[PDB]
Amino acid sequence: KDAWEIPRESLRLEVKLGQGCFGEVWMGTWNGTTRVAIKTLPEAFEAQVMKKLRHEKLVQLYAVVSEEPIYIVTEYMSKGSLLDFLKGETGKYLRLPQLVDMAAQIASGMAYVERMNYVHRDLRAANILVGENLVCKVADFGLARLPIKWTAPEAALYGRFTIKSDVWSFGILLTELTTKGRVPYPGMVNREVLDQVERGYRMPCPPECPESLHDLMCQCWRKEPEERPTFEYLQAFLEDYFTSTEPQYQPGENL
Ligand SMILES: *CCC(=O)Nc1ccccc1Nc1nc(Nc2ccc(N3CCN(C)CC3)cc2)ncc1Cl
Repeated sequence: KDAWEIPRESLRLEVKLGQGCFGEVWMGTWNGTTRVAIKTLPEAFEAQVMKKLRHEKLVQLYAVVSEEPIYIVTEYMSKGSLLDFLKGETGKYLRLPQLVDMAAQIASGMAYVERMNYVHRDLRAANILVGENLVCKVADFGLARLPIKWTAPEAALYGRFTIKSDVWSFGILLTELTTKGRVPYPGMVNREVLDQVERGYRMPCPPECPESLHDLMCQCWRKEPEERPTFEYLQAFLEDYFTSTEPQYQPGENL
């Protein structure tokens, strides 16, 4: 028994939020009044890894109920999933400054994972939560260690899950941001994606996306994992994007 363990009565679930990210999540309340999210259900069912990692851009774990039914108590994000937010009614108004700023926050969370010597293994818009003030935080650490279309080929084929394979997933995530949440590799099935990517195919520049931002994607998609950039580099590049890289960016129809 550790400090994370809490009794089951201390939780007071309220309204259902939906499923996804290894299943059911409820909006509820903790000690009296404390709005939290409760993910309910294999006892391998995400908690042991969130205990060591704490960062402003990672969804923070609050407490765990280790017995069946196993609960996972984390902070509450008001806007929900990033993929839903991009596809939802609010996402249509997002422009490149907001999308790049959201990518910078995600890279900041993964930069913490990077220097902690961890791997996420399932980084994508569906596993990123949005809160107030367009705050984005990384979630989904059920697979975290020390979705073929989002997975680096050396990880999907051989299990070589490194922080550099997360960098590959980040490049795919950039296409989700610049297309308002569209599925990558449109019109391609998983086995076709794996075939063409191994042979060197990469997604083209999304419409209205600047070439400089697409070059960052291709860098994340290099065949050699060691040649992929670090999240420390990705964070600094995206935070300084509209001053150092695209100082003459002009708004368009969608970006
Ligand atoms: C691993 C990432 C993840 O858990 N994603 C996820 C997906 C579906 C439901 C819950 C959930 N987890 C969390 N959600 C919140 N807050 C929140 C979720 C969903 C919504 N709405 C979805 C339905 N409507 C279409 C739009 C809004 C709102 C708020 N907070 C924390 C977690 Cl862990």
